[PDB]
Parts: sequence; structure tokens; C-alpha cells
Amino acid sequence: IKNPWEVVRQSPLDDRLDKLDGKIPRKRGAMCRHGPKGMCDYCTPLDPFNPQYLEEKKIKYMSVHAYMRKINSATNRPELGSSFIPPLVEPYYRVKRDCPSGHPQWPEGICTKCQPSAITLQPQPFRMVDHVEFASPQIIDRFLDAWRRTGVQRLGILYGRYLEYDAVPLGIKAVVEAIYEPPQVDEIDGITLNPWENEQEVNQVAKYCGLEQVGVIWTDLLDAGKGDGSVVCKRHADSYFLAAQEIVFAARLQAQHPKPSKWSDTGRFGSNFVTCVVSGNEQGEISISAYQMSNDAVEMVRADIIEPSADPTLMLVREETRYIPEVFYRKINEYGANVLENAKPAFPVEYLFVTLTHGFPDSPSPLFTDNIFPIENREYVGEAQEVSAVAKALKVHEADAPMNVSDFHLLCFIHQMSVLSKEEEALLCRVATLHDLAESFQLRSTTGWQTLHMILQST
Ligand SMILES: [Zn+2]
Ligand SMILES: [Zn+2]
Repeated sequence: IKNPWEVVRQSPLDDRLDKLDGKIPRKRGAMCRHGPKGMCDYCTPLDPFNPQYLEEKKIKYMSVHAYMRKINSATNRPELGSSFIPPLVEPYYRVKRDCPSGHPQWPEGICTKCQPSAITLQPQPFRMVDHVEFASPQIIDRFLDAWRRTGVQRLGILYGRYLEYDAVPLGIKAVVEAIYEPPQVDEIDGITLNPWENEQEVNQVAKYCGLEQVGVIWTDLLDAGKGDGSVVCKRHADSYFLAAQEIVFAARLQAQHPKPSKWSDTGRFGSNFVTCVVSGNEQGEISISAYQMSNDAVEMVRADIIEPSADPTLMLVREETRYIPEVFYRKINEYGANVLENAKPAFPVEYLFVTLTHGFPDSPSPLFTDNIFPIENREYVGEAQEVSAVAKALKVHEADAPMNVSDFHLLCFIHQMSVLSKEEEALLCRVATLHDLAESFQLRSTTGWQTLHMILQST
């Protein structure tokens, strides 16, 4: 029937990027001997994956689209149809499903044709997402307020959207518009997550805003003790940048957020879920570091093959409900040759993640402009969400004031109140994100809006 790569719906971003070759144009050079409109082998456009170009621009990884261009013939496209061969294969390091060999299924039998092949951990040369752009520093500042006033760490879920990142060939960036802080118990050196009961409701609200979960963020901050805001630099070469347990956590998260792809044999390939860590840099400044767990790491966590060791820089391969194949990791000796080492019983974590760049936009134009509502799950800091906070934010007794509803947490709380219908709530979120005066007026005319205001006036 229809294959997986035929029925999956990609994002508009992926649809746009599929049509680009990403070739980097070039001008005449010192070795070119032709006119301003001729061409030779020294001025031909470069591939998006040209190693020399990426090295020259200090680009550590090529975009996943450039990687696809590299490994795939340009004629092989889904448009061909039945003759299309998806070039992307998502790692599968588990026993194969529905083995027609004769032996019983995995837990009771196994032949050489259904056992997984030997794993070879090499550094991933591509990254699904290339950049993490925060729409405004106020987002991170409001997030870190939790730690500033408590001294304990904090975790949040990044809500936003994916866009083209032009600074790198065929790049992609996650634009973060808000940080939702889910239920948790925070300590000076750890975070325990509690059941996120309303995750689907928050997802619905974000969808009304044209947003989605794009990653996770957490803090590893510790005041240096100089009364100047400086923090301790605890993540560095001589320690770690991501702990094995953190890598497993982020890998599980990525596995739960697969990216649909019309170029994969299974319709999905990799994940756009990014991971951000706020901590001290070599200058004692609060800074961000963006990462993504490799697809091999995600598959190994999917296969329950690895687990954290007592050393945060080392990952254990679990011993013999699961199958442990050969696991090597690749190194280079002093002679320059490639060497395969046995990753068992423990191997370095450096092979399990890739690094992303991050920043704020030139001139921020964020979707959510108003900070007028307490953030969720902050009772432990005396910050509680109440209907009175809604009445205050909506300035319900000051009829002469302008509408200010551009706050994601306010939108989530209002969704919780369950007063506006789906159409009314969609209009509210559209007004919050796009700020169209005519649509604000239209919202003020709705029956749900007036019901909400009558409710709010009686508190
Ligand atoms: Zn030339
Ligand atoms: Zn078999």
C-alpha cells in the first residue's frame, strides 16, 4: 500500500527546504582567469556540506538538509513516487520486528537476521537543529527569577517554532517565545519532575498561538559569592558539559518528539527537540549552552542499552527484555589511523550529543510582549496563580485601559478557567500573538469575553 514516507505530512519549513540545493555562490578568485560572468572550477558554487567552507566559518556540524544533499542523488525525490528510495534510515539497534525465520519472536527466539548489528559510536556530523534564538532576553530573565529568589535550580519547557537559519547552509533555528515551568521539586543540585497533568492543555494553548514544544531548559547555577551576580563555572573541559543522566533524559525527550520526514524509510527521522543549559562560563557570567542528543544516543536509550554511571562523564552499557549487541566507539591513535575501542563496560559521553549556537535576534519583536501574570508552579516562591491575578492583568475595574493579554501564562490560566469557547479562545490567542486592534475589538464583542469579565468583576 502507501509507504510511510508517502503518508507523513512534513512541516512547511521542511517543504520549503526540500526544494533548495543550498549551494554557496562564489565570486572570481585569485586563481580564476575569466570575465565577471564566466566560470571555472575555482568559482563554481560550493555544496552546503563543503568541509572547507564549514571549517572556514567555524561551523562544527552541517545541517541535516546539507547532510541529505550529501548522501542523496538530487534526482531521487518523492516526486518520482514508486521509484523513490528514501535516503535517510533512522537508527534501529533493537531486534527486528516480525521475523519470518521460524523461531519464536524475540523474547523466546532469535536468528542472525533479526539481531541488531554492532553499534559504532562516532561523532554525528550533522545536527537536526542548528540554532536556538530566544525572542527576547525577558524570557530567560523571567525564567531565572525562580532561581534568583530561591537558590535552587529550575526546569522549563521551551515553546516556540522552527524557522530557516541563514547563517549556515540550509540552517534551522528554534525560536523560543515562552518557557513553561512544569510541576517539579527543585534543590540546589538537582530537579525532580512530577506528573505534568495539563501538558495537553498547554499544548492546545500553544497551538492556538501557533507554537509547539521545541526543547527543554534547566539551570546549573551557583552564586560565586561576590555580590555582583557572578556565578561559578562548574561545566567545562575538566568536568562535564552534559551528565550521562542528563543525556538519557534529553534522549528520552527527543524520542517522544520525532520529526516527520518524507525522506525516511519510516516517515520520521531525528527530532527537533533542543536542550538548553543555563550555567556559568569561564567569565563567571550566566550563559546558555544548546545541545541535541545524537540519533545514535536516542536509539540506544530507546533500546535500553545504556545507562548513567557513577561518573557523569561515562555511560555504562547495560549487561544481559532487551538485547545487548557489540558496541564500539571510534577514536584516532597518535599515528592518525582510525581505531575501534570496545565501549563496554563504560564509554565517554562526548560521542552522544552535538552543540548548537544560540542568541537573541537583532531587533526583538516577540510574540508575547506583556509580563502581567504570575508564572505557573511557583507556589514555593510565594507566586500563586489566582482569578484575582487575571482580574488585575485584564484591568477589569479600569474601563479606560488598553487590552494587555500578550502573556502565555495568562493564556494558559484562562484556558484552565474553561470560559471561552474554542473559537473565542483561538481569537484571544491570535490577538495575544499578532496584536491586531480590529481583532481585539472583535474579541471584546464576544459573549465568552463578557462572561469572563462578569466572572472577574465579582472577586
Ligand atoms: Zn573562476
Ligand atoms: Zn530471526
